[PDB]
Amino acid sequence: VDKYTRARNAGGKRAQDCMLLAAEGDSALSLLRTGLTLGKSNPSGPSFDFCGMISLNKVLQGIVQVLGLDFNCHYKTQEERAKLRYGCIVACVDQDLDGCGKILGLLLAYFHLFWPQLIIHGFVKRLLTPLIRVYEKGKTMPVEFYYEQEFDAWAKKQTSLANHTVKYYKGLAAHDTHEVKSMFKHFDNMVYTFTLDDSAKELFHIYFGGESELRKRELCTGVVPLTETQTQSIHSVRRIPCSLHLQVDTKAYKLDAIERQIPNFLDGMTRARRKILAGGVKCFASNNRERKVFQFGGYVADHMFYHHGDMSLNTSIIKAAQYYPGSSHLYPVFIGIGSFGSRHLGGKDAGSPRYISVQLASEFIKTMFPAEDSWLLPYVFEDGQRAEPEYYVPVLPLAIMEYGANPSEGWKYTTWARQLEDILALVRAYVDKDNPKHELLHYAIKHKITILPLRPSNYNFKGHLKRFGQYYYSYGTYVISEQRNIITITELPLRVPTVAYIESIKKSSNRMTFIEEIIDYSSSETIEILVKLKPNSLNRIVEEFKETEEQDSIENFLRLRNCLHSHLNFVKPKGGIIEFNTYYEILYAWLPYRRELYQKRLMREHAVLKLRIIMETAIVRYINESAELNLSHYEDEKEASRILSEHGFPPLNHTLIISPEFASIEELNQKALQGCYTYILSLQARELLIAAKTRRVEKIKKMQARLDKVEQLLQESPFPGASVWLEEIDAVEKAIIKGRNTQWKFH
Amino acid sequence: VDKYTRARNAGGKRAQDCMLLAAEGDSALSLLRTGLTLGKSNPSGPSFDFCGMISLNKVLQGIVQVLGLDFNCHYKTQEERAKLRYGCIVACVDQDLDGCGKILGLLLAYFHLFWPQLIIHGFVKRLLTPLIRVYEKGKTMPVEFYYEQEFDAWAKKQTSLANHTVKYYKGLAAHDTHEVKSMFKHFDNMVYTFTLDDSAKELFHIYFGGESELRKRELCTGVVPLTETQTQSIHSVRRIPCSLHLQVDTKAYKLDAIERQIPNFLDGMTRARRKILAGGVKCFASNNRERKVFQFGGYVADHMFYHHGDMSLNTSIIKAAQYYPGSSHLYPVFIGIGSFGSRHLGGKDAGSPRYISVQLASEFIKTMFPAEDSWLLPYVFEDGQRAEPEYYVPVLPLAIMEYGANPSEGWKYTTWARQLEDILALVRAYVDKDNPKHELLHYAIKHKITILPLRPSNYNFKGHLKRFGQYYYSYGTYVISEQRNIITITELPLRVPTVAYIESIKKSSNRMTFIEEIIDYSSSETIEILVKLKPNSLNRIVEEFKETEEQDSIENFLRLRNCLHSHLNFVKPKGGIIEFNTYYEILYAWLPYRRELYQKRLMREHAVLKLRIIMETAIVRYINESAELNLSHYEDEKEASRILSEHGFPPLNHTLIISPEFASIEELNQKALQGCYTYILSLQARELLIAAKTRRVEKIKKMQARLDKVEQLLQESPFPGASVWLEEIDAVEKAIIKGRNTQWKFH
Repeated sequence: VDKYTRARNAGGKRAQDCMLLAAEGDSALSLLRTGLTLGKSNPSGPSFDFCGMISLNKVLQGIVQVLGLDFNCHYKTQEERAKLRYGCIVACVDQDLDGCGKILGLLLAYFHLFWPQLIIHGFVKRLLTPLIRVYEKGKTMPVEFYYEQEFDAWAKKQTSLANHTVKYYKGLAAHDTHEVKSMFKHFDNMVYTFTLDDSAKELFHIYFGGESELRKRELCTGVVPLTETQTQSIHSVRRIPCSLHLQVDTKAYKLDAIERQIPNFLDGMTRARRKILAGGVKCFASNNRERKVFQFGGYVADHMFYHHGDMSLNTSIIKAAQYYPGSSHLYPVFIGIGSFGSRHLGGKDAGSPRYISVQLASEFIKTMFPAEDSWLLPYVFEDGQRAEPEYYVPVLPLAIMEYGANPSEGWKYTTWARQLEDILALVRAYVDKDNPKHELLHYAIKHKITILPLRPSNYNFKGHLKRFGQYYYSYGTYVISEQRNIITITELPLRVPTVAYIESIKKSSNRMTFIEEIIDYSSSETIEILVKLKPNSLNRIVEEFKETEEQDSIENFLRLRNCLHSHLNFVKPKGGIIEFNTYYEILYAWLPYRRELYQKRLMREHAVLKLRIIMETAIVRYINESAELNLSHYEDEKEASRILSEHGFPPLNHTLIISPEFASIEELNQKALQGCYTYILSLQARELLIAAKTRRVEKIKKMQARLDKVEQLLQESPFPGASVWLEEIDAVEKAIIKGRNTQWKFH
Repeated sequence: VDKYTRARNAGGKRAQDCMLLAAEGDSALSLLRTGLTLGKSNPSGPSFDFCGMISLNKVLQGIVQVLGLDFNCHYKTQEERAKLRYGCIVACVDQDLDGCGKILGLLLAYFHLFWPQLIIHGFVKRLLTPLIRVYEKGKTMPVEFYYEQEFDAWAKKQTSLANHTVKYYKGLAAHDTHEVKSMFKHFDNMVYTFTLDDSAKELFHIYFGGESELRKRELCTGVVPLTETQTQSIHSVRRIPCSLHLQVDTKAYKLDAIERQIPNFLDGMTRARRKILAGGVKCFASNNRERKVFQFGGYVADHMFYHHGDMSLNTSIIKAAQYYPGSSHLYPVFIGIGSFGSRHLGGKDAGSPRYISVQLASEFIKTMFPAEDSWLLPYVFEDGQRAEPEYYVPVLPLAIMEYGANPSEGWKYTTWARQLEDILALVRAYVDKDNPKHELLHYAIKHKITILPLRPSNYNFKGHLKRFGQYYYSYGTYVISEQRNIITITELPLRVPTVAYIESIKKSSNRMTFIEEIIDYSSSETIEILVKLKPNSLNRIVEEFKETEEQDSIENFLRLRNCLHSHLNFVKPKGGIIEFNTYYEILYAWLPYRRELYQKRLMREHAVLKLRIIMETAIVRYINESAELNLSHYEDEKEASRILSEHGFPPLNHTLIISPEFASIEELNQKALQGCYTYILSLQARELLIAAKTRRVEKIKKMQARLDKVEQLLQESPFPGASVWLEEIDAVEKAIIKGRNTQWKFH
């Protein structure tokens, strides 16, 4: 067997004392080799005298061959087990979702399917490695945690983490050489044994069986973290229940795989698209200069922790910067500068990422996603670093205002964008206090009924939308020239590529008996396809493809019909998969999430406003009293701070009060008043002038007026921030109108 | 033909008036479609009434089929040409090296090989597009340049470029929609015609023929830019000579392809490795925190314009961060944190980029590549943005101090690292004024002779190096255990992977007749391979593989011999390929480049030192006179600057004097004294204290002493900066020793 290293006693008298270390890949094999050949010191550590290696179907067949297993045996007796060359198999896979959730889960499912008795009595093991290590400055022995719950619980009891650094080891390749030495020093303590319980059989049949309905039922709930009692139990007994592993790690892997293709219902974007939007907001905030697609993709991968390859990242950026009839985004995030694709090839004809550049639609992004509300969203922490937020809460329900189509592993996601006017009317009726049927909409939301209609978006569509039964249909347009005996196709159904449509028409021989030649003469936006028919066939086409009520004979001939199928599957904010029936439900579910955000916005802005008022008042007082103070007479920082303290100047946190980027209201109240005199001692010479003093006084008056206005808005009815919500809705509508007027190029 | 659109009159009465637009790809096809269907305005513009499209072997066969060409025809008469369906073929390729240098060159070579008369009388055309566009703030009509020489010449005559923005269009996908409209408005003016001259046949046979020696001769010189007279001629006559295109664009493409695999002799790194090193220096300058491989690759692609895929970038970063016996880098740039690879698989067993992290070797990089010398190197400008420098000039000849092996398109590059001690001795003898045979080394350099020897690096090699004839050989080590009848391999030849060696031994049946089993029991660094022989074969092995003077019988048996072949092919600083014979020549060629850099360093530091002395003197004067000035009494910035001017304070450029990042000596002398009073008006309140004043006075005294020392160093013999060079050599040696002592992990 290739990439297999045997031991001295494998298959010998003490073969039962041997071990087989199943490595995930080449890096795992290198780590195992480094650990095993380490036996020049600490002789108690493992070596090749009893431990072999193997790399992880042909792979499972090889593992069976090295293990000397028999497919016709059940291994219910010790004598039957004695024929095995190795006493146990240990899987050395990484702690990430792809390694321990997929490969280890597949190995466990295979062993349970073929030899359950080996798992029951104990034959399959895994090598737990320290997931998180905390290093103390000056201390040589780190604090090692095997689960994130342990690290979190330990951190809650720590006074301060300033002198502590946290390193996450989710992969076997992330362990340094000295850490590998330390791990293989205690190797005998870090290997656990799998145990099969009663619920484990059912859990295995749910995750790895052919029963898709049970899998969909199981994936409807988020990941359940291991309880502290369970963590203590597994650490004490040195045994992993198979059911617990399947319920935690495999479920997390499956939910992460599904989450990549199915977006949240609050913002209508997946994790990758959320990362891209956050990176675009961060990059183009200072200056909205054009940046190339590969450069911006590198920036996103650097800042928002986008570990996937550059191909998918560049494709997603291009798709987010695309704007053409039938595109996925009716309101794309980025302004495309160059050739980003055409409707004929479905956007796949975009230019190379090295040539096309991307620019952020500042007027649309700054209004739809307010910058002041970005500090209140829950953020995703990747290895201790703050990545993109868990979900965006835009001013309007972006999940239903844009086209979407993404298949999944069993699930289907397909949405057709609703009309902007109807959504705006519904949201305004919900928000506006004095507006017809405003209380009626509240009653409708309370009793889950619909009053105002939602219609599919007819923009960028030179056709007519018709409803029949409970489904929507989009029709194309055609003209007939009897003189030349041709049919000119002027518009295709919604989201139908021109090249794909032509190929589908050509691939049908029956239609080809009547069609002589098809030429694509369409523009970039306008469709013009000339179909030449054979002599004396138009009457035959009408006779064969009989005209029906649903579609005309020509429409049946040319496949000028589309079905607006809608599968409203989305991801809940706290994990899991949620299924909606109508877009009304998505709107009514998204409304409270945004309604609750304005109150937090207003309270945080009130507290921060008080803090800025205090600081600017103190600064203006120092500006007025600088001549009396004569700060240059004092020697160092300590004496200056002391004399500033004698004059009653309050000590404030300069860094946090000015920039409370992610501080809560309680944090602001408890910490912002425990700083130093930097706010005075760091004032520049140009700020001592009368012009700067007058500007600061005017700013203080404006902040006081804004504080009073914030109090009034907090006292507003029905909910705080209703008028602010209406103003933001109007701004978003104006930005969308300006974008649509200028081909989504704000010039 | 797939992806082909015909015209109305193609093959008709006016078929000679038709055109065939050969597009490079899907983006070129989209641009051509947008331009052709644009004919709703400006009817003089081209349309589908006379212009068709086609996408660019099967491709050439398709082009021939649409053109209706005959392989048995020469097309020497107009009547023969009249049978053609299209009057001419126009290649729509991008202006970059890969598009117009490779695809267009290949098409021209094909047409010249098969139908030269079509090129001679005129049948192959190309579509020139504006490469560079300059936009004036407030002006609607940009200034379009088709070559970089035109833009450079226009820029030399401009007073200031602050109000001008420069956009480079090297790809067809980089043209915006309005720019595409403007281009197709003048389409009839922007299409040129290819002409075949006498030297064009020879140039075609050199570039596309089978004569590799002529290609190597041609690639020995850098790219020759088009002369201004030639540019005016081609713009006036609307004709591109084939010889000029081959000599410029194809030569540039070939030189860029070769340059990617062959490094410069001044620093021993290719363009990608130079970009990676510059990005690492820029990223880890502020803080040397660990960063993941994919994150750092994204940062490099964002900052240093690394347009290649993330796979190659991550592989190169991993290779630059690798450290193991037989690795490419004896002194790797980055400190590898994790599993970056082992000698058994040649470094291909590295972990995933998502898990392993990279850290910059600050102590080695800051000493080998001085930060003060990074401002004087010539930099590469990518689309107007300053990318990595053209070449690095380290303290020591890094090109010959590290292993290297990179094949090329006809060329071979393979270097074996020389001993550090011998190189240090030679460089010190060159630099040190009072050192034995110092003048002797100068005479040797003058007359191109060798005095002190260079030997291959024996570090990290548990074997003996022997020289026979003019070649070097590396021998492995083995032991024989007659009791067990086995041979234990303890060390492999230089740069020989363990797995590859084992597979090569196994693949030889003759050696396998004597070998029963081979097991790999080697450590991460130490090799231990046990080879079991069949009974009574050791004497047979000795008898068959006869012992010779060069290698022992066992060494011939196990292939424990390597040949230290050296191909010293490098890239000149100003383009081209240079071939050396011995490492002595590389050292003697690299020495003057570094010798000349110290003088520029010293002069620039002298001028900058004078400027800092002036600014700090003025600042200290203002600190002393602040109480008298009473700056708070004046209203705005203008009045404060005026009163500061009355007191005789000099106006200096605060931004440039403090940070002259890329200003030459003449620029420093001419511009640094034409600023404002920001250096005084931006002083913080904490800087007015007596402690800050004392610190500034001490800094002024230190700067005066350093200015005197810089004058003394400029007056040094034999060349300025000799003592500084010796100090930097000692620092580099100490850093290398510290790295080698700590496994290249500076802890």
